[PDB]
Amino acid sequence: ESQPRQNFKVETEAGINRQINLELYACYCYQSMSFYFDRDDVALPGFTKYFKEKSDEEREHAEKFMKYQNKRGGRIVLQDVKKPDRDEWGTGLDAMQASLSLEKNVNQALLDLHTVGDKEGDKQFMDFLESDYLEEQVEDIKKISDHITNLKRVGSGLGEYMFDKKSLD
Amino acid sequence: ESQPRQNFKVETEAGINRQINLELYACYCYQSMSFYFDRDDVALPGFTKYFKEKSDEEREHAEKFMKYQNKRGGRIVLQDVKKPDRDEWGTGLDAMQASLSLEKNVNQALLDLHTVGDKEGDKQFMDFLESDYLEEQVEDIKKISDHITNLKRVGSGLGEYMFDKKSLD
Amino acid sequence: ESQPRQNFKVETEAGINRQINLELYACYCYQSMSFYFDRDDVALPGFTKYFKEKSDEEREHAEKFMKYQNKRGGRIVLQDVKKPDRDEWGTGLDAMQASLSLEKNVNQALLDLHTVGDKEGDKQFMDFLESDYLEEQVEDIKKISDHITNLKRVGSGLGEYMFDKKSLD
Amino acid sequence: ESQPRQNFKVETEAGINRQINLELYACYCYQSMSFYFDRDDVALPGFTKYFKEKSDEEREHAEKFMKYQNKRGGRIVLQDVKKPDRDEWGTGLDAMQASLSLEKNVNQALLDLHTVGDKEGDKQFMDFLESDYLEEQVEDIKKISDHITNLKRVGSGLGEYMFDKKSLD
Ligand SMILES: [Fe+3]
Ligand SMILES: [Fe+3]
Ligand SMILES: [Fe+3]
Ligand SMILES: [Fe+3]
Ligand SMILES: [Fe+3]
Ligand SMILES: [Fe+3]
Ligand SMILES: [Fe+3]
Ligand SMILES: [Fe+3]
Repeated sequence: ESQPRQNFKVETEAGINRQINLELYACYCYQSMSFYFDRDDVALPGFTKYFKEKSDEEREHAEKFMKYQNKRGGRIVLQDVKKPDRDEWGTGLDAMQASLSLEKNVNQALLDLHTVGDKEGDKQFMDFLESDYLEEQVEDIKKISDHITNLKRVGSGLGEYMFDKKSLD
Repeated sequence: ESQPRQNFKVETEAGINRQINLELYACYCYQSMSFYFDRDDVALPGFTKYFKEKSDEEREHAEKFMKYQNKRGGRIVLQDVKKPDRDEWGTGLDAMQASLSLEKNVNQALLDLHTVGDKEGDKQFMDFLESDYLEEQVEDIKKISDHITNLKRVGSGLGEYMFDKKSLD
Repeated sequence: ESQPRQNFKVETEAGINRQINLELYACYCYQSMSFYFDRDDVALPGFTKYFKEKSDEEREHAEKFMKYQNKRGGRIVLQDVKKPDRDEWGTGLDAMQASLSLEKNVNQALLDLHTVGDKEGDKQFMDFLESDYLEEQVEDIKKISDHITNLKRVGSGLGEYMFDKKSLD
Repeated sequence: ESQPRQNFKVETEAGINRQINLELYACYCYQSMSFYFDRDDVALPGFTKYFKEKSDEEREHAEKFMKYQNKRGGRIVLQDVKKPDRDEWGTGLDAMQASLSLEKNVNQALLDLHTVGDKEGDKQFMDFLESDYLEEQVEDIKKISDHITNLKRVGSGLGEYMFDKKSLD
């Protein structure tokens, strides 16, 4: 039993290892999205920058879980991170819709991880998830939904072009 | 009779209490408008900010009347402020049209209040209304009418999107 | 079902709409208190400023709930905000005592809303209430209780006058 | 007929000469009040400074009427300014009460002067009175009434001493 370990169950420890893989997978997806909009036949630089920043955020999510795992005395066990499920992401609207579905899947996985901590009485782990992950997911899911509405509002062509300029930095 | 009271008729005092309620009602309407454009399925942040500022202006209108009531020796009597007459405000054009109708109703109520002061010989109250309310209403009604014209000019979709960016801060 | 909606129950959504009305009602009460101490026959400017700041805080409470409602995918439904239950608030001590009773009623309503979120498994909503509302209520209820003790200590007349100068900014 | 004279009736011109005398009389009263509280057997330096500032304000009122008289083409005719009706002004409360009665007498005289301008169709003179005199009188009468309430609240002795320190600069 590691020196720091206290009120930290193996099932909680295993759940954190699974979430690390998912955050790394989300990071991979956004990286793929970013460079897809960097293609010469797509060429939307706001979308490119937007998904690069989102990719880096997900990397921070994974590493903060790695750091937390060590803090509690758990042991990180890494797995293959799968390639994303598409090679091309359609229009800006399509990519944004994919991004919402991704964020909602990470959110449910986080809520499932909270439940493991709750049933195990991991009072600290629950507040860690609440403060550092659950709040951010809710903000991100709202922002992305707004983006979806506006990409539908502006339409294709010039509309998508201007959204790239005015809604993304 | 309160210490400051001089040339201040009960009918003028009652009129100010009625106007306080209306300014508070306008404030409530704009608050509702602001957060309606903050819905994920509306998501126009310029409209949201625009109506939040207008809501706060109306709150200032109500409180300045409360302050004036005390200055003259009157007594503030508050009433229920009704919920606004809609829960959803349509398009940006629809909301702007509603906002013009609201401002013109407050304006007529102010002009009716001026008439109470005029017939009662309340020379100071008349100039207070003129300087601090009538001028602002005329400016606001012109600004809103311009906004209506431009929302008709740009049309729905991308047009409404760009008005949100270029005409509202 | 709105785009962001996830782990957000209609009963939680309805509870937030009820709390919005209560925060708006508290805001109305403090506004009434503020201008009551601005009467020429009351004329305590520290109490006036103190309750104006408290009124604005309650307005922020209501609007942050409106913002949160939209974040989760709920729909804001506004209701009449009732006039406060008094037109005059007595002495500084009386007003402070009323203010404590008000804050404790909002607190219980918040704790009742936490229970709705808890039973529904709304992990994020619970931490939102904890971080942004429950902590502030506990601070405010302590501050007000201290004020009550000191208004009893100083007594009426000069004592109430000096409390207005030394305990309120 | 003087070069500037236009829409300026002799009755309006005579009314301004009467008001000049009254403003000068108010200035004299406040001067007497100021130095009364400077007596070694009164010795309240906040009251002394407070009435000195009020005296200087009244002097400005008289001179602005003198300036306005010349602007319209009227001719200033000065009269004896009577000594104030008391030589000693009692307590701080007594002096404040006298000061309220004085300000309300000047106010009624101003409202009577507005009526002369109104019946004569002196549109400019009416707004001059409104902007530069009527607003200030209403502010001053409210401030003084507040002071009366607080001098009653604190009582004699230490209370009057502390009002001199905390309510007057
Ligand atoms: Fe993440
Ligand atoms: Fe994310
Ligand atoms: Fe208004
Ligand atoms: Fe307005
Ligand atoms: Fe609150
Ligand atoms: Fe509060
Ligand atoms: Fe004067
Ligand atoms: Fe004066």
